[PDB]
Amino acid sequence: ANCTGSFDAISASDFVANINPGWNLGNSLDATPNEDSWNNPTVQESTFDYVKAAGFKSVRLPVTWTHHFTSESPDWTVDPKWLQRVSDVIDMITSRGLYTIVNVHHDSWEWADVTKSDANITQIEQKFEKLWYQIGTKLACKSSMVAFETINEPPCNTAEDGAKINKFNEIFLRAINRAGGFNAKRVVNLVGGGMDSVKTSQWFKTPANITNPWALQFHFYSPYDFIFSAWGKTIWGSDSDKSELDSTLGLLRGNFTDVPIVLGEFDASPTNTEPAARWKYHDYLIRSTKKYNMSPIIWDNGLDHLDRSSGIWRDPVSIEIITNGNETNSLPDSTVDTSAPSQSSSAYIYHKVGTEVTDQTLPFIFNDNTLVSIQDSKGTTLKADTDYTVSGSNITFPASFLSTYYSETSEPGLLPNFTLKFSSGASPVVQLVQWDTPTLSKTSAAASSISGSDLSIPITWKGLPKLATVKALLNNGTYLVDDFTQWFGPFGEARTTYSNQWNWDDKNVILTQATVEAVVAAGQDTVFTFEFFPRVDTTTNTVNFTLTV
Ligand SMILES: *[C@@H]1O[C@H](CO)[C@@H](O[C@@H]2O[C@H](CO)[C@@H](O[C@@H]3O[C@H](CO[C@H]4O[C@H](CO[C@H]5O[C@H](CO)[C@@H](O)[C@H](O)[C@@H]5O)[C@@H](O)[C@H](O[C@H]5O[C@H](CO)[C@@H](O)[C@H](O)[C@@H]5O)[C@@H]4O)[C@@H](O)[C@H](O)[C@@H]3O)[C@H](O)[C@H]2NC(C)=O)[C@H](O)[C@H]1NC(C)=O
Ligand SMILES: *[C@@H]1O[C@H](CO)[C@@H](O[C@@H]2O[C@H](CO)[C@@H](O[C@@H]3O[C@H](CO)[C@@H](O)[C@H](O[C@H]4O[C@H](CO)[C@@H](O)[C@H](O)[C@@H]4O[C@H]4O[C@H](CO)[C@@H](O)[C@H](O)[C@@H]4O)[C@@H]3O)[C@H](O)[C@H]2NC(C)=O)[C@H](O)[C@H]1NC(C)=O
Ligand SMILES: *[C@@H]1O[C@H](CO)[C@@H](O[C@@H]2O[C@H](CO)[C@@H](O[C@@H]3O[C@H](CO)[C@@H](O)[C@H](O[C@H]4O[C@H](CO)[C@@H](O)[C@H](O)[C@@H]4O)[C@@H]3O)[C@H](O)[C@H]2NC(C)=O)[C@H](O)[C@H]1NC(C)=O
Ligand SMILES: OC[C@H]1O[C@@H](O[C@H]2[C@H](O)[C@@H](O)[C@H](O)O[C@@H]2CO[C@H]2OC[C@@H](O)[C@H](O)[C@H]2O)[C@H](O)[C@@H](O)[C@@H]1O
Ligand SMILES: *[C@@H]1O[C@H](CO)[C@@H](O)[C@H](O)[C@H]1NC(C)=O
Ligand SMILES: *[C@@H]1O[C@H](CO)[C@@H](O)[C@H](O)[C@H]1NC(C)=O
Ligand SMILES: *[C@@H]1O[C@H](CO)[C@@H](O)[C@H](O)[C@H]1NC(C)=O
Ligand SMILES: *[C@H]1O[C@H](CO)[C@@H](O)[C@H](O)[C@@H]1O
Repeated sequence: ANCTGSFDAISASDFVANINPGWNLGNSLDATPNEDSWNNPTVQESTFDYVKAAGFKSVRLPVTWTHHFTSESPDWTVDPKWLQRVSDVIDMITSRGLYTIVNVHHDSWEWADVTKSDANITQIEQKFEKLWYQIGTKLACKSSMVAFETINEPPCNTAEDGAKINKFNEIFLRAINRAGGFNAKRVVNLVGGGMDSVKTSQWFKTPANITNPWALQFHFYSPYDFIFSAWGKTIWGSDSDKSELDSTLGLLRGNFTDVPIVLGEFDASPTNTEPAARWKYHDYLIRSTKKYNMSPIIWDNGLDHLDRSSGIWRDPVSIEIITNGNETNSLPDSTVDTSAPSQSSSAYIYHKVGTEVTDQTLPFIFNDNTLVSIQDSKGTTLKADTDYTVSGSNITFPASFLSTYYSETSEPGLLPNFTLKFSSGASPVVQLVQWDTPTLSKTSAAASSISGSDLSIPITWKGLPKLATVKALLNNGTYLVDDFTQWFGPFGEARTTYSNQWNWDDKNVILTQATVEAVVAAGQDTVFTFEFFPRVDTTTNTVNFTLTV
């Protein structure tokens, strides 16, 4: 490829500086087999208007090439129509002033997996170089506002596998420069094993005689328990929570001191996380990435944050924290003690159906900001010191005010929410929820009979239509899975993990098929306790389902 225009070379130091913060076009060009094969529609350019409008400077563009080869060995030719769509998407992003990073995505485990026992590594190395040569040529003439990323979370388990990770970086660089254009001065992102901080710290080595301006990219989905909703962990924000996060990011930067560091994916998704812990986590992540000179990019698979169809951010409180990292935000407080028998969150006004309406006190972490005003989701501004009262970290709400939203007999569900405008930082939102214990359409079932697939139990949600976690106990008292949760406190013992074991939708609570075969295998009746928010205790806001055997 030959390029007719000019190219403003940018340094890796400057590139990462100007991309902060970023957002992912998730489950789009990375979907399999086609871009709308998963949860997302055909990509539309308006989406990038929203990303710009919400304050992001850059867009990371994951692309799965696995299903877009028109020839096999040797040529391994990629469809020109796909290369054209990828090229056009990059144009939509840059032409709205957003920086771009494009990659080879789920090819990482679909065919580029070197840890698999039968992996033809010579055929992998060829197919990778054939691929980046074709990507390189088509994008060879793109402005410096486009960067190339080697490969997404590449499987890696050994020091021996890590050298194969570094080789992926070399094959990639030799292909992109042989493709010509502006690529010899294009910014690139090299990767380590699994894009894990430690695997990269343990095994990553910089390619010898490298000439492209380059930065390092890693992903952060830690701590596993809170981020993935495992073992009943529904709280984050303790001093140990903070030290462990700061420790993970600090040992990476300590290994790679003068290297620009891109945090390519991160997400405490509003789908599964409790809001106050979620907002505390993103605040301390942005705070951490700034301390270690790292530019973050949030993962958004289309459902976690931006609704592309409306321009509405589902979690606008988060978005403001990442897009204005130079401000101190005051956040609602929440339980962070792993041994507490009750859990609270200042992101909610909870009221139980059939109880008297009482005053509600929500502790906030003001962080030297002052409260300016409060606004409900119906447009009325609340009257200070009559409709709500501040005392230090407490923000107290009169029963007479709250009765103007719910009663002892009013319907259960989500009520309006309060948006609290502070002197600086993001403006957190408190959600009023009228809640009762949900009821299920079934209370027991023969594991044998319900076998086949996942077990859907229709549920009457009452309040928050989210499932918090599930307890799993055999009849003789042994835990169904993961014995080690016995050290996880009143809300963690015998609890199971989101998606793997339990799930939910609009009309059901879901036990995955794998859970049932753990009950069938255990061979004794198992009590599953579905738990919901608020977790006022381990028993009130719960409902039992038993699998007989
Ligand atoms: C969903 O189902 C739940 C279980 O089916 C049900 O919870 C049960 O509720 C009843 C009624 O209140 C409780 O009965 C009360 O129990 C106490 C003594 O309880 C303590 O000891 C029992 C018995 O332990 C012995 O047997 C087990 C056999 O599995 C052996 O391991 C053990 O070594 C003993 O020999 C024990 O089950 C209890 O343990 C529960 O609570 C502890 C402490 O929090 C947890 O660590 C543990 O996970 C477990 O949940 C308990 O320590 C007695 O004094 C009272 O008079 C009364 O009889 C049951 O204890 C309780 N059972 C369980 C397994 O929780 C829920 O009510 C129901 N929920 C809904 C919404 O319907
Ligand atoms: C405070 O209270 C207010 C209520 O007054 C809350 O505001 C509502 O928030 C929700 C979530 O942000 C929002 O619902 C979306 O509104 C749009 C209608 O204008 C729709 O575009 C959208 O549907 C998509 O999103 C759903 C939930 O996110 C998906 O379940 C659904 O399938 C839709 O997704 C389709 O399209 C996407 C495109 O990417 C694709 O991935 C999917 O496959 C699918 O095809 C929602 O209905 C409400 O509109 C908001 N209401 C108002 C008045 O603005 C606010 O969130 C509260 N704050 C809290 C709780 O913190
Ligand atoms: C560059 O990165 C590498 C890789 O991340 C990093 O080396 C790692 O350092 C950490 C600590 O900095 C080591 O973790 C220790 O591991 C052993 C077990 O192997 C334990 O003895 C230690 O635990 C102590 O403290 C714990 C706190 O929870 C307690 O559990 C315990 O009681 C102990 O007192 C500790 O966790 C880790 O093993 C190494 N990894 C390797 C492969 O060497 C290195 O420090 C980084 N360098 C720089 C300059 O940043
Ligand atoms: O729900 C729509 C599709 O979701 C797919 O899961 C996506 C998630 O939405 C995304 O947030 C997450 O980061 O990636 C997965 C993609 O799944 C793949 O992840 C990497 C590999 O290790 C996994 O084996 C692989 O499955 C889901 O895969 C689809 O089934 C849904 O249509
Ligand atoms: C591995 O791939 C190479 C290159 O495509 C091919 O020539 C070779 O036959 C394959 N080897 C095995 C053992 O499958
Ligand atoms: C905050 O609220 C708690 C419980 O409502 C109370 O014990 C504490 O003294 C309050 N602090 C104030 C009002 O400054
Ligand atoms: C409970 O039953 C399981 C079934 O496999 C068995 O392995 C376990 O040892 C039993 N333990 C107790 C304490 O009854
Ligand atoms: C948070 O506050 C609630 C009251 O709203 C308590 O029930 C809980 O124990 C925690 O202190």
